[PDB]
Amino acid sequence: LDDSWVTVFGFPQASASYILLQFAQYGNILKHVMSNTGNWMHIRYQSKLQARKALSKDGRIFGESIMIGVKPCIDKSVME
Amino acid sequence: DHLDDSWVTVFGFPQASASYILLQFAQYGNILKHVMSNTGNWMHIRYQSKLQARKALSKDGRIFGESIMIGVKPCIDKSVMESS
Repeated sequence: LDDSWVTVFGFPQASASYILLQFAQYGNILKHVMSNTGNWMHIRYQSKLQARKALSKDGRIFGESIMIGVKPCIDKSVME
Repeated sequence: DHLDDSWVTVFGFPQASASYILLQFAQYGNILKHVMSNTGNWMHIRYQSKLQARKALSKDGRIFGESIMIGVKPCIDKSVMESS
């Protein structure tokens, strides 16, 4: 079930709710965890397919100014 | 068009940390050219070799200074690469 989790990164804190709303277009978000210090968040999708759609956005530019990273989530503490 | 393999795009850093990230990526090889985007949070780095670019690529998703998770991908901007 870790395959439905992704880590979205490379955004400033002021852009966090824009990036989250943008990633809500690729599927239903069951849970999202914002990093206290860092420029990343953990998103849990409803299905592995929705997470794959989010993963395909890795290296893409949002609003012509934010290049976003998307990788499989490896934070065992957040997922468990 | 094969020489594009020594180019990488480093991204995801706040504007204040641009010099820090470039100097950090200078440790993975000799930087022949670097282009800091003047429209977004990324930079195009050209290494001396394909191997140095591969070392930089392996740093994709890694955390610098405990607060900046950096993205590293092959450079796809042909206007930036062909100009060199």
